[PDB]
Amino acid sequence: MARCERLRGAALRDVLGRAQGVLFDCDGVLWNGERAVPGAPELLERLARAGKAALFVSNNSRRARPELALRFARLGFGGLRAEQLFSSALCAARLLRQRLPGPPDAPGAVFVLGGEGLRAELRAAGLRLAGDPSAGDGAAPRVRAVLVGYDEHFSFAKLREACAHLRDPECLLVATDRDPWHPLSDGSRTPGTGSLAAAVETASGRQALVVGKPSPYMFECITENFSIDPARTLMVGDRLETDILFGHRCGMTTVLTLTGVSRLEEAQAYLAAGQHDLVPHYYVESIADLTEGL
Amino acid sequence: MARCERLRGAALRDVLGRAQGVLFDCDGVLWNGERAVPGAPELLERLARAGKAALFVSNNSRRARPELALRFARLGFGGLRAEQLFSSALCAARLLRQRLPGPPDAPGAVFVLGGEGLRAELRAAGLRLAGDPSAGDGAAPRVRAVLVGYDEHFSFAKLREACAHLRDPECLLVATDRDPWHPLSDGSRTPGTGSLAAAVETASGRQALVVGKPSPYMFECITENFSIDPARTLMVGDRLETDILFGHRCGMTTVLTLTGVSRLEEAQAYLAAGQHDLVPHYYVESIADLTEGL
Ligand SMILES: O=c1cc(-c2ccccc2)oc2c(O)c(O)ccc12
Ligand SMILES: O=c1cc(-c2ccccc2)oc2c(O)c(O)ccc12
Ligand SMILES: [Mg+2]
Ligand SMILES: [Mg+2]
Repeated sequence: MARCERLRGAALRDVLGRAQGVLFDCDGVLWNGERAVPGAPELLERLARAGKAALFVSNNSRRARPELALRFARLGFGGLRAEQLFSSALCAARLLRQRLPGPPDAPGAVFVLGGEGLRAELRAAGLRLAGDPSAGDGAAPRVRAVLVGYDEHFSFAKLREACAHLRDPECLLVATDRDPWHPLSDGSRTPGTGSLAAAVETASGRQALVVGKPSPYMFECITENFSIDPARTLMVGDRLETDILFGHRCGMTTVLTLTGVSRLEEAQAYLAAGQHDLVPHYYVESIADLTEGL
Repeated sequence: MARCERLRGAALRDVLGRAQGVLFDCDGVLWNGERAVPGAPELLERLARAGKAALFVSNNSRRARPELALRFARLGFGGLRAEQLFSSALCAARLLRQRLPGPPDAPGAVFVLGGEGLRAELRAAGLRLAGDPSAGDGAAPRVRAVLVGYDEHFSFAKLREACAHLRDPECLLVATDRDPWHPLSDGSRTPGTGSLAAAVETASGRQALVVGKPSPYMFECITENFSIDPARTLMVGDRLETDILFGHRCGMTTVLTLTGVSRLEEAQAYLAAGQHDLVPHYYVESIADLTEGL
């Protein structure tokens, strides 16, 4: 079982050599804020030269895929295809397209708590949004899902409206992710989707369907058009309760990097408590430590 | 132990006869919205004639005591003294006065998520509020508590500011109550303080000190200036997880009335699960059924 081993030396060469690809979390792993982790671009160049696949998975719903791709480029991660990038905004849009209730001749609408990147992904997946213009008649389409994402304009009034839609038990409640908070450059924090979802769940008495990590649905989304054997995929993340748990639920070897949210002492406390699904198989100080294994 | 018995007949006469007073929840018990429960004013008149004390305890922080007293009068509950009325706004103000950290020569301020009734109670207890004017110097007083109450103007920005104050581990986190939602006249619901507290707790990683029912602190607040033996006090409420649990924690005989939030079938499900602290000793269809026991 996972034992939180510092990955180095021959073990590092063997782990990377057997892996067919690496699935990276983004925030706290490749970068912090607008600062790339030193050595991270060089790791990705060496992985490619070694013929290993690289895929990326983020619970951040700020950027639709085109704006996410440009961010990778800007921070030194060249040569990437947009098809390698998976965010909770993209995967939430796809899940709603796959699962929205209602008849095909009278499609429903999604009431969205979230920002313009998230809304852009929803529309690109064909979803109609509550508040969008009504047809000439004026009869607004029925709301058949509430989607909670990172919403800098969250308000009591929006929370109460979500509850009104959720009075219909057939209306879905979906959340992009459950991350509770995110660190800012000065050591402060900003509230995360999980804090807003907690309010929506508590007021409505409903449990949300979570799209993002640690839900295995995110691995379904990533693998819809790319064949990756989870038994041959390394999952690299900074957050025990999202990235590492995700990896265990999907059957991947997990690596905690220490440049982000979770601390080594937390992983060790989970191991001492026997909570092995929150323990990484391996850790590194930063992902630059992986390059030597190639 | 509590067995959820319908209270009637000789048992009703004995239970009321042995009681020295009755502690009533307000919303869902005395009234629904702006409609008084039929017979409820007459019960309170008969209790007084019988020499039994009546006290009132609400988690609603909309009304400071003067506006709460006028509401009782308007709905037919005459002859009451404001000193009989205890809301989570009043008791939160008193708790903050008793527990606010900081030196006596440089008192702190309270960052409040809540409305004007709540703020009025805080000021009447001597508390200074974040955002109040600064002294001539301009140096704003340090925020030493965050208070979450029912906040119709809750926003992501206010949530993020609360988190900034809570970065100081000595800054208290207090909530007026944890009620998750409240029913409206048309069967919709409005979010409750517990939904907002859930967001604040989740984003900050803190657990709130809850003032209102089911916290026993509310019974400390009620009894500060009135001597009531809990062993001789009947607790009458409509909400299992707040009023009935409160009664059990304080050692009172509990009565569920069915004119409000909780349903008889819920109480029976808790009893079948052995969760006796959420089971009322007795129930009535409405508190008008108690009058015959006098
Ligand atoms: O999902 C989001 C996550 C974050 C985030 C902020 C700091 C560190 C890590 C993640 O910021 C966002 C944001 O600024 C938006 O406008 C919209 C969405 C998000
Ligand atoms: O604490 C409060 C509880 C409620 C409430 C609403 C419906 C049924 C029962 C309780 O409404 C409030 C309100 O409208 C305010 O403006 C301020 C505070 C509250
Ligand atoms: Mg991360
Ligand atoms: Mg009540």
